[PDB]
Amino acid sequence: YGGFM
Repeated sequence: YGGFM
C-alpha cells in the first residue's frame, strides 16, 4: 500500500 490504487 501507499496510495497507488
